[PDB]
Amino acid sequence: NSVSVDLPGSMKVLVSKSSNADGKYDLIATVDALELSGTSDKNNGSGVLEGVKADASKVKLTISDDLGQTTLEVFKSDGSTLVSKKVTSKDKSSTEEKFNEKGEVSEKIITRADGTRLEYTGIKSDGSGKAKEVLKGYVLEGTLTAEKTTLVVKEGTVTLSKNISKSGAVSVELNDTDTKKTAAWNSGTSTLTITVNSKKTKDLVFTSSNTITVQQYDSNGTSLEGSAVEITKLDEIKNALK
Repeated sequence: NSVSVDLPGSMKVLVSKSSNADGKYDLIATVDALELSGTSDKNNGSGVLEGVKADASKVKLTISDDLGQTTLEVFKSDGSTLVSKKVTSKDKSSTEEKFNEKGEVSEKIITRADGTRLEYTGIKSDGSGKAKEVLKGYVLEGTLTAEKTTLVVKEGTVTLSKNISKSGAVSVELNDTDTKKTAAWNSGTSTLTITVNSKKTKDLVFTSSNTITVQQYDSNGTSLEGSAVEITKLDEIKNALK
């Protein structure tokens, strides 16, 4: 008979309890009402399963050898060109892509383990497109190029730009067309320090938890005061830029 195996991406696979004369195991799965089946030379639920959508599109589920990652793919009805691809990685983050008629990615949604998202849409053949970061309580909007994602918040004459490089490194800059506010970025602590009239006014920390905090300086412009406050809505980023 068969045993159920829990998979990344909210799926389950049934793997036969014993192998066949070829040494191989039967795999069955039901993914959103589609029955998928396959054969594997491993006994743990890893391998490849296949099926079709009601509209004849091919479907393939690939489970990595150690069960750490799953890939759910949809293809044209001949199986030749990708239509969509969802990869759930071992941290349980996911990347969901759609492809055009030439197999070129046209949309990429990244859902981080913490549930925040990067939404890349209207992606063109040069890897440029529109970009949105979806945080807890607010969204940041901007653009994508092959070099970086740039998300922009404007307040008065001040523009705050959060860059995410192609490698994933974050850097933040502030530009004031009136030259009252300036800011310096510390990559080590992911902190933007804003200065007005040669005194520090606030630190904006872009945390590894994908939040932003703001903390004011004392009127002396040198010591932090109080404690950092987590931003919960876009209005509060704008307030920090006033």
